Amino acid sequence: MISILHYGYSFIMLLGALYFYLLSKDPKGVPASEYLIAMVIPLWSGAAYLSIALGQGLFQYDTTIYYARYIDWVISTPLLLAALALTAMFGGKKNLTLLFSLVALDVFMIITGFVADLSIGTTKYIWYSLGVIALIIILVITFGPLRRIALSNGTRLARHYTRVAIYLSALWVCYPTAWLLGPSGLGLAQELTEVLVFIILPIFSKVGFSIVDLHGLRKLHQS
Amino acid sequence: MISILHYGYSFIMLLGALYFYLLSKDPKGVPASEYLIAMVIPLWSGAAYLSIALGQGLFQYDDTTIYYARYIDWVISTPLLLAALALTAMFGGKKNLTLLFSLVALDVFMIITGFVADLSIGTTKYIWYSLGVIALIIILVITFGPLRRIALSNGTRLARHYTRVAIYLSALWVCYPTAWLLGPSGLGLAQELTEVLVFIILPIFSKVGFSIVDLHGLRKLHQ
Amino acid sequence: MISILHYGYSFIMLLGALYFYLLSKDPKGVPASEYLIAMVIPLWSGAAYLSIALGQGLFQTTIYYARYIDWVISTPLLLAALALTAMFGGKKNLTLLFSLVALDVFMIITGFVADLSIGTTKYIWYSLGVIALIIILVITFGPLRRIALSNGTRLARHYTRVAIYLSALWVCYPTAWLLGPSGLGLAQELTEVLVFIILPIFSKVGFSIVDLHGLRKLHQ
Ligand SMILES: CCCCCCCC/C=C\CCCCCCCC(=O)O
Ligand code: NA
Repeated sequence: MISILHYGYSFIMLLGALYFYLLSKDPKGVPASEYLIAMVIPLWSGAAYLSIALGQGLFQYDTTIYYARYIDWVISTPLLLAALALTAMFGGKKNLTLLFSLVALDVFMIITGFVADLSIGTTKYIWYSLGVIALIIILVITFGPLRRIALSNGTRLARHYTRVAIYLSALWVCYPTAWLLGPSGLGLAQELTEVLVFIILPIFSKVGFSIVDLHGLRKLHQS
Repeated sequence: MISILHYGYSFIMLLGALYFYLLSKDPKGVPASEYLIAMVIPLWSGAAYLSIALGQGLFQYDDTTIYYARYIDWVISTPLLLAALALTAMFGGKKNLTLLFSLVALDVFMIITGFVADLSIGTTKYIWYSLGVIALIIILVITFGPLRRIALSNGTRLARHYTRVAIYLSALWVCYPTAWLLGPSGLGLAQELTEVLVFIILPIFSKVGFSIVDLHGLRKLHQ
Repeated sequence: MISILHYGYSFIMLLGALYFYLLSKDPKGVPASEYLIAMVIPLWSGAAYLSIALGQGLFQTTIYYARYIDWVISTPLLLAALALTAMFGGKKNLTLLFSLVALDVFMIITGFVADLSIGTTKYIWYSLGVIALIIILVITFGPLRRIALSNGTRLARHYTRVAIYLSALWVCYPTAWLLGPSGLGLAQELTEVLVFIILPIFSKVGFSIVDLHGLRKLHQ
C-alpha cells in the first residue's frame, strides 16, 4: 500500500506540473520565474516520492527512515519560501537578502530533521528543537518584515499574500507535528498513519499552494 | 591503461583551463563570467577524472564497476556548459536567467537520474534512464526552440555562431546516454574498455572543444 | 574534554551571531547582505561543531568530517564577506567573488578527499588544495586589493587590515592539517582539536567583528 500511495502521489505531482506549465503559456502578468518555481517543486517532490515507491528512497535504522523525504524538502521547501517571498515583492523592488535569509533558515531546518531522524534519545530532540527554532524565525519573518513588503505593494497584493502566508504557515506547523507524533519521534502514530499524512499534506503544499498563489497573482492582471 | 588514460585526460583539462585563462587576459568584448565558466568546466572534470586515475572515483556494484566520479563531474560541468550556451544566445541582448536556470535544473536532474539508474537493477534502472532522456529531449527543445529565438533576437551574426555551438554540443549530448545504455551500466553490449575510451574522448570535445569554438566565435564579433 | 570544548565553541558562535544581528538593527550604511553573511558563518559552524560535541560529526585515525561540512559553507562566505569589503562604495565584481567561492569550495573538498586518502594520494589532494589557497591569496593581495584601492584610502586601509587578518588564519589551517593526525602525525590529536577550536573563533566571529566595525566607521 505504501508503494502504491507513492506512485499515486508522483502522478498527481506530474499533473500539477503540467497545469502550471499550461498556465505559464498565458502568464497574465506573472513573471516566468514564478511559473518555473511552481513547476520544479512538484516535479522534484514527484521524483523523490517515485524513489520511495520503487523501494530505493528508504532504509532500516529496526525503524524505517524515508530519507527521500529530506532530499525532496531540502529543494522543494526553500523554493516554496522563494515563491511566498516573490509574492510579497510582486509589483515592487525585490529584497533578495530577505529571500536568501528564508532559504538559509529553511535548508538548515530540513537538515536538522534528517540528523534528528538519524539520532536517538536527547540528541534527536536537540536537532528537532533547532529545526523548530528555525521555523519560528521563518514565521516571524513571514508575518513581520515580509508582510510589511507585501503591504508596501498595495491592498490587493497584501490581501493575497496574507491568504497564501496563512495557507503555507498552517501546513508548515503540520510537518514537525506529524514528525514528532510518528515513528521518527514519540511513536504514538502508526507507520501507515504517518505515511498517509506525508502523502496528503504535500499535495496541498506542492500543488495546492501554487494553484492558490498563481491564481491570486493572475487575478491582479489588467486586461 | 584505464589509469594512464585518466592521467592524460586531467593534463589536457589543465592545458585547456590555462588556454582559457590566457584568452581571458585579452578578452575582446567577452565578459569575465564566460571565461570563468570556460575555466571551471575543465578544472572540475580534470579533478574528478584524476580521482579515477588514482583508483578512488570508482567502486564495484552488481559485479560491475561504477565510475561515480563521472556523475560528480557532470553534475557541475554539464549545467555550466548549458549556462555557457545560454549566455551565447543572450550575447549583446537582455539576459533570460529564468530560461538559463530552467536548463540548469533539467540538466542536474538528468545527471542525478543517470547516477540512480547506475545504482539500480532491472526495470527500475530503465525508469530512471528514461526520466533522464525525457529531461535531455526538453533541453534539446529549449536549445533549438526558445533559446535559438533569443539568439535570433540578437542579430544574424550572433545567431549564426549560436546555431553552430548548439549543433556541436547537441551532437555530443546524445552520445552520452547512447554509450551509457550500450555499455556495462545498461544493456552491456559494449566492453568496459570501449566505454572508458568513449568517456575519455567525448569530454575532450565538450570540456575544451566547445569553449574553444564558443569563445573564438564570440571574440570574432569584437572590433 | 573534546566534547566540552565543542559545546563551548558552539555557544560562542551563537553569541557572535546574536551580536551581528543586533548590529544589523542599526546598520550604519552597511547593506543587510553583509550582516546576513556575518550571521550565517558562525551559526553554520556552531551547528557543525555541536554535531562533534554530541559525538556524531566524526568517525574512527579519527576523521572530524563535520569540520569539512562547516568549512565548505563558512569559508566561501568569509571570502564573499572579504570581496564585498573590497567593493564597498563601488561597483561589484561578482565574477571575481564567485572565482574565490569556486577556488575555496574546491580547496575544502581536496582536504576531505586527502583525509580519506593514504600515502602519496593524500599529498596529491593536499597539494591541489594548497595551490587553490595560493591563487586565493594572489587574488586577495592583487586584483581584489586593486578594487579596494579604487574605493578610496579609508576603505583600502580597512580592506588591507581584514585581508592580512584572514590570510594569517588561512595559512594556519593547512599547516595544522599537515602536522596533525590527518597528515604527518607529528602533532597530537588533542593539540589539533584545540587549534581547530581556537583558530575558528578568530575567523568565524573575530573577522566579522573587525570587518563590520571598520565598514560601520566609514558611515562617519
Ligand atoms: C533540480 C533542482 C534544481 C533547481 C535550481 C533552479 C530552480 C529555479 C529557481 C529559480 C529561478 C531563478 C530565476 C531568476 C530570475 C531573474 C530574472 C530573469 O532574468 O529571468
Ligand atoms: Na557563452
